[PDB]
Amino acid sequence: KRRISVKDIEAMKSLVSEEYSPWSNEFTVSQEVIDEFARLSGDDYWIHTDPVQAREKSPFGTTIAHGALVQVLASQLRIPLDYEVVDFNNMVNYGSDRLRFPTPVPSGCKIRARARIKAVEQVRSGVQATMELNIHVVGQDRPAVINDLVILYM
Amino acid sequence: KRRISVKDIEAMKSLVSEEYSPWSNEFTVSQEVIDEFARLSGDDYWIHTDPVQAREKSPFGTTIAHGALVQVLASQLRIPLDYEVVDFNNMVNYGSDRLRFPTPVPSGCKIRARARIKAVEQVRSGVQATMELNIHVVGQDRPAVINDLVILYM
Ligand SMILES: [Cl-]
Ligand SMILES: [Cl-]
Repeated sequence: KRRISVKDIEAMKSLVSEEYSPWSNEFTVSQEVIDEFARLSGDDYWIHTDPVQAREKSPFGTTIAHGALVQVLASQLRIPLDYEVVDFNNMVNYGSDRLRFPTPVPSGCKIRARARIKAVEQVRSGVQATMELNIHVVGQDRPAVINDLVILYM
Repeated sequence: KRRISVKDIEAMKSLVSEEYSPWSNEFTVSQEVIDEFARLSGDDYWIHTDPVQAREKSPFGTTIAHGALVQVLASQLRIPLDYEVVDFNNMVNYGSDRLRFPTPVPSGCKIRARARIKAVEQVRSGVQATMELNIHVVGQDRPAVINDLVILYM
């Protein structure tokens, strides 16, 4: 893989690109996953946890996954990148600059994700790289979760 | 508890405050909780899951919780508000405009949260309010999670 040093600022900035990575592997968001997240988080809203009622009453025709559940299931998905950042002492998940849930993930559907570097800035503590992560229902062109992840290189 | 009508934008805008609500109840972020989130999300980084290696090699001297784990545990924390928004048909968790993890939650520590309304805007769909949510280790003045929630009253 191409190697980019966090010390070579102008090289880090070249990674800013509008084209997304290839797709990642696929993960099934089962009702069992949804129910476990509901108990772990405390969010047991019926549109996520009540299949019988959601079939009859939900705008979506079935239960759907929590937005924040799909967000954290990104760690099940390996995004293939053709490059590798090096020459940092440490790498940190600094949070996010944007979280959106444009479309729902129906219970039982698979998700996959792709990404691109949306911005690169030098901060006091190092280099902040913003990676736009899009998580989709497999076969759905509109994202279900958008996450402008902020990575801090130190 | 006062009632603010989503049809009265001057009354909605008057919720904007630099001061936070009272504290919520407390919740224990045990190693068992951290381990389960590791399995559910797929994030098994040793700083969260490996006490022994953490004791000797972790910059924190022990395991800590995933930032996104503390984030989703907000649904365990009931924030007492002195008001209630009404006169809407639907409320939507539209996402977030800022997520940060300023300080870590050591395994076995308790957390609690408070919040304030950061901004209120009229939108085509209805009224957008940004609520700053702060989740802390009980007794720590620095937040462990900052989450600027975006709420859409339709
Ligand atoms: Cl590239
Ligand atoms: Cl920042």
